[PDB]
Amino acid sequence: NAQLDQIKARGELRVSTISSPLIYSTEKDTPSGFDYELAKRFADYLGVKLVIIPHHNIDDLFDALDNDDTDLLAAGLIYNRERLNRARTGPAYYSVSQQLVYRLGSPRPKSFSDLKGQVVVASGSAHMTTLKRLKQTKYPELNWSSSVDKSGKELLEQVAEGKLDYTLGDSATIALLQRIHPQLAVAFDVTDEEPVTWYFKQSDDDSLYAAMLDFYSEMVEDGSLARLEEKYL
Ligand SMILES: [Cl-]
Repeated sequence: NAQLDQIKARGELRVSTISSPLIYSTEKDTPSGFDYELAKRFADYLGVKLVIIPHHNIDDLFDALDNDDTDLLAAGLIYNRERLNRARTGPAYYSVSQQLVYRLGSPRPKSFSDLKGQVVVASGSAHMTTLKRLKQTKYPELNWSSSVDKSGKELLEQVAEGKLDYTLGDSATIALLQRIHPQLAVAFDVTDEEPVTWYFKQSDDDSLYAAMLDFYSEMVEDGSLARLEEKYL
């Protein structure tokens, strides 16, 4: 049978995520996050239980999606053309800018020419693509690396604790973490707004994908998706 039939027979919609106040947070009894809330409503729409699996590594998320270990990715993921070989994006929900973060009390960098330490980002993130682009063009001196086991949220926490000098994160996540870690500061903006979307496996089977688009249509219809977006942004 088709993808949706299998989901219905499992009685569960398997969604892979990353822990963050914007995506999926369990810092108290009731979980929260935009991706979590939208995924719950989607599971309800399909008539199945939601099964969330938070990961740390984006490359792993895409491998799971390709291996049918999960049904969709809902993890604050920025559009990345390299992911289209095996995956397809759902509709765009909101946009975020990429910002370079440093810790208050330490020197404020003025540009990528002025960094003292390394900038570390999450492996497979769109943040990584941006750094590669800049190093091959305007900043040959740029010292950067990728973290295989830390998320953008965990990387921001490291900057806050003084264990990492800088990270390149998204504007929405930075804003939320700042209310818990006021020592996090923006040195400068790096990119203009980029859209966030869910990802699904590319297949000739649209039993799930078409349902996702039907669900999205219903959500937009009375301005309900806008309200939800604005609540977390
Ligand atoms: Cl990303």
